[PDB]
Amino acid sequence: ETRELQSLAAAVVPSAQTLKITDFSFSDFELSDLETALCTIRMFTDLNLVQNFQMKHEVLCRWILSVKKNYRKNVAYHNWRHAFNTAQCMFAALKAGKIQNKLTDLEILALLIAALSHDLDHPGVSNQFLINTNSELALMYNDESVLEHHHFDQCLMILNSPGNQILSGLSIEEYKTTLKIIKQAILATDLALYIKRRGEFFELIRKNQFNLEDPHEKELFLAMLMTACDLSAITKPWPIQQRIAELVATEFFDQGDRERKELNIEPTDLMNREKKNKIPSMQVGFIDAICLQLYEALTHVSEDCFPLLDGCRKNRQKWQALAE
Ligand SMILES: CCCOCCn1c(=O)c(NCCN2CCOCC2)nc2ccc(-c3ccc(OC)nc3)nc21
Ligand SMILES: [Mg+2]
Ligand SMILES: [Mg+2]
Ligand SMILES: [Zn+2]
Repeated sequence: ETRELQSLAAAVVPSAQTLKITDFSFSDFELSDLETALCTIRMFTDLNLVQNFQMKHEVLCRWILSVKKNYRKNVAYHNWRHAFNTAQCMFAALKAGKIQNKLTDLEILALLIAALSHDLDHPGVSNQFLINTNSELALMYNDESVLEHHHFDQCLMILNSPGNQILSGLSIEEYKTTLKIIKQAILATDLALYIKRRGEFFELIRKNQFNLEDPHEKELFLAMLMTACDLSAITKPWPIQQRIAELVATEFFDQGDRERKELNIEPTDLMNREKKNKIPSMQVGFIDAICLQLYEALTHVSEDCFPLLDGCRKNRQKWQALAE
């Protein structure tokens, strides 16, 4: 819609202070879609990206709305609000968490774009579902990070779209580099890849060998940061985290519904509304096995990222209290 673009581009963008986007404890629940878009513009602006890379205001506005409209409204969790929340946690980590200081302008540009774009056109079903249902996507990408490849494809398609070319102001070297960072950052949101690569990260920190001047370590850090931001709802104040957890479960059970009907299987516990009683012990196991070490390691990298760790620990106890 042209009107929606014109509304957004003509709107005054409140300050980061007013929008509370620097807060790790930030919540989007009370915000309109328009307000989420204004927040996004402010993230680009206060990370000095609109200035640095000479972005036209209307081009940025169109791109944001194009990203937003390419998330599905019938997917409970992996929708625009999750993407938006991921981007906001990135902003918070960069600003209040002091990660900005450790990265180049290009890396920040690519990280912001990847956060917003990383679940584009998510269908509300997992990679394994797409593989099982012989979807053409799983065929294109050899059953490997299927959704994530698709998300990157969508990201590129929008970046290439007339009027949406927010990177048109980059030099060729910067453009190529930025696109590569974006691709690797979006792929990193496959939790399979996180598991595969996190040991190296944890051991670099343990041996005091962590050095962001190393290109390979930089890429590794960026992947870890993406996973951290992506999973950050789990670190939110209990009532916020609890509401988002309900959405996560809704999407998982919707998939299980599809699996019963389309595949005639009993879904795995994660996907099985009939076994919703497992949610709390499953949240505890997930926090222990996946989340805690990540937020610890990030705090090791920058002590100002502690609130994510604190939040995660507090929510673990709450879930454990329900489970035990
Ligand atoms: C909440 C439903 C039950 O979830 C159990 C936890 N939980 C899981 O038990 C799980 N299991 C499958 C992981 N594998 C597939 C990929 O390859 C490796 C293994 N995946 C999860 C993914 C996201 C969240 C999640 C995100 C945000 C949030 O914010 C509040 N809460 C949870 N919670 C998850
Ligand atoms: Mg994803
Ligand atoms: Mg150059
Ligand atoms: Zn995500």
